Amino acid sequence: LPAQVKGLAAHINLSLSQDLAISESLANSYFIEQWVREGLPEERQNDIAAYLARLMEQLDTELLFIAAQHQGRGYYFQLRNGEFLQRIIQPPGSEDDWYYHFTDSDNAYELNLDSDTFSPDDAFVYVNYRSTVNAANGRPLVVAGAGLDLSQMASLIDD
Amino acid sequence: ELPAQVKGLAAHINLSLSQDLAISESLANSYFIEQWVREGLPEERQNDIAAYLARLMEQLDTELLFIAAQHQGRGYYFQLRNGEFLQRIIQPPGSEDDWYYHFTDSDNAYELNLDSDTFSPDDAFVYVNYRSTVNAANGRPLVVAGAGLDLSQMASLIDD
Ligand SMILES: Nc1nc2[nH]cnc2c(=O)[nH]1
Ligand SMILES: Nc1nc2[nH]cnc2c(=O)[nH]1
Repeated sequence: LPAQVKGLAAHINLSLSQDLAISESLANSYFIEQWVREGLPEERQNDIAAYLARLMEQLDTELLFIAAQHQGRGYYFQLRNGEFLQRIIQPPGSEDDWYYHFTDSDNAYELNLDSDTFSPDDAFVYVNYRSTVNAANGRPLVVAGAGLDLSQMASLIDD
Repeated sequence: ELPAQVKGLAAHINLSLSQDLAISESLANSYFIEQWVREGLPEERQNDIAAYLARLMEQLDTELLFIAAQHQGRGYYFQLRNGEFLQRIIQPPGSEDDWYYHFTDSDNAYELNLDSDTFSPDDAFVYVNYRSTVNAANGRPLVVAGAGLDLSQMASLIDD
């Protein structure tokens, strides 16, 4: 664990004051939790996307994501470039191993450099923040946050 | 005024507003709050609004959160404080609600206003007054929202 790679990782952590605060409020959102408690009804996805789009106006991130527990399964949603994308989280051993590794930890949040699951040729530093509320299976009810490219992270280093 | 004596003081308040400012901005511009205002502030959904604010207050460690919403030309003031959801109508200019007209008449996205409280006048706070980007028909922001900070919370946020 060389000193220069601790400093880079530590320096990035200290830089993201606003993205971390919003990721925590999104993961713990009462509005999002209501939607999850209702069974993730498709009819309200436009409201969820508009809620996330409002947050992205405040932030300077490439994407916002929600990973919600429903009936024992994980449902992954993402707002990116105005499009609301969704898919089901896959079993362990597949491209969604980020979700099981984070939720198995005791960390309230983590910064994860990973390839994207909708566009694998893209990569981001994801702010994975867990909700305080857990589902019946022990997984967090909601894992949510932002995806940051290098340009946005470089602007946070300056500030 | 007198800078050098307040310069040590001034740095201390900025550490007070790193998280409280970000959440105040997201609350004022909240799509969830906006929908409620667009629906006419129906009383049936106040429990949802109060539960929504309770999540935010757990994150920030602040004494109070407030919402000042425009509806049919009048301002409606709501506050969550110590688990209680308080509400009243904003009064005309020249009264104790001059903070609202002075702020909304300005061009500032937000302001810090040291003022006595309108529900409990014996209390005072530094209020983070943040305006929504969307405006009502009268030109005032659809929503002004934010947190009220005591000295104790600011003194702790000072050390950090
Ligand atoms: N690939 C990937 N997608 C995510 N979406 C949210 N967090 C992550 C993550 O850590 N990795
Ligand atoms: N008295 C008072 N109450 C507020 N509630 C929200 N902002 C303010 C303010 O500036 N003054």
